[PDB]
Amino acid sequence: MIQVEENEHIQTLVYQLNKEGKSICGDSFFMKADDKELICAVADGLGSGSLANESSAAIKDLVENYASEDVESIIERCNQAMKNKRGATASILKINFEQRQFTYCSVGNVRFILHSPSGESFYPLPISGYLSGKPQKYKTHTATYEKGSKFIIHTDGLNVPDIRSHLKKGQSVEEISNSLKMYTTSRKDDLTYILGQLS
Ligand SMILES: [Mn+2]
Ligand SMILES: [Mn+2]
Repeated sequence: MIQVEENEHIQTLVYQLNKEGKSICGDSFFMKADDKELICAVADGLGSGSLANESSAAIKDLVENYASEDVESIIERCNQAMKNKRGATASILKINFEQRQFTYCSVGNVRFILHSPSGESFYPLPISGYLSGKPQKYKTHTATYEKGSKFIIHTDGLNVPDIRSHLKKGQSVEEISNSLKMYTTSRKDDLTYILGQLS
């Protein structure tokens, strides 16, 4: 699955492929870009298939409903929703286009990498564990981005230690997605990523 969108402020590409033998993806995502802001979330439900999806899809729906809240408030709602489910790992990203400011919060092995034209990257270590309904302390990062910055958020089905090289070399999200194709052909796990190129 590929979905491409653009507006004045961002061009995006979402890619998803199910684990081998599965009809429903255990990963979910939500994204909405308008004239003012981006909300982007990617979640990996524990395990795969329908029961993983029960968890990640609940997160998708909460992010859609509560998109206007801050990232820490949204992620805690997601955590609470995991109480009677398998649970999930997740990342939530909000971008204010006018301020060129992003805010990011995550739990578990969903990765975010932001690459700037200054050749400096933000690629925070994943936070351990998963959203299970149990109390969490959350880490939020807030920063300005340079015009032309690019990012990826990806589930652990995508294993790319040299991701920053791909972001730096590629001149568009389409090119970067094509350069990642080699990592999608195994279907060992659900695999989801969102690429963005910011104006
Ligand atoms: Mn999973
Ligand atoms: Mn996974």
